[PDB]
Amino acid sequence: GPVWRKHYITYRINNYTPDMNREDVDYAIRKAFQVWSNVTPLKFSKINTGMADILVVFARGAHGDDHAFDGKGGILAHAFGPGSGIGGDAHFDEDEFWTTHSGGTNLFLTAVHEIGHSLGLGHSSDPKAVMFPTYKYVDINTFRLSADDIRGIQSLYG
Ligand SMILES: O=NC(=O)CNS(=O)(=O)c1ccccc1
Ligand SMILES: [Ca+2]
Ligand SMILES: [Ca+2]
Ligand SMILES: [Ca+2]
Ligand SMILES: [Zn+2]
Ligand SMILES: [Zn+2]
Repeated sequence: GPVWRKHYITYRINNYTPDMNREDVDYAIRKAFQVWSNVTPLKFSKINTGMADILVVFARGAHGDDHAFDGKGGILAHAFGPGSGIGGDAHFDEDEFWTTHSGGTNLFLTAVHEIGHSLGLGHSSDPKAVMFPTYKYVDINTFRLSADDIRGIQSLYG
């Protein structure tokens, strides 16, 4: 399947959810990228203008792609595998309530999973994997990838 064929990857935050402090959105997304750069040769840079490899978007309902969102609950986010254009992009449902903690839906934890997709990972059948298709809050301060996640990503990079 598609992978990025270069080590320096850019991302851009298209718009910010009103659910969170701006700096907290920046940090959650940065930390989520760091999870993957920790176990690959990839380096991620936030850019403020221009065309990024990975565009991070908050949107609700129909938002121009073919994966319309569904209101509060259900689908929380979706992302596209590596490629030109929309490839790599990660979309977060604004009808969720995004947070830094265990309330609402945790942006960091959701973003770790979405960026996994942005890098070319699919879903895991292992409930312990961040790439498992079901969202479940785990303590974000001690968060770690499962062996399955690490095997998955290192089958694609490094
Ligand atoms: O990547 N998106 C999905 O897998 C769709 N399911 S979900 O939005 O409920 C979701 C999102 C993120 C992590 C687990 C599950
Ligand atoms: Ca939803
Ligand atoms: Ca893109
Ligand atoms: Ca919201
Ligand atoms: Zn979308
Ligand atoms: Zn997913």
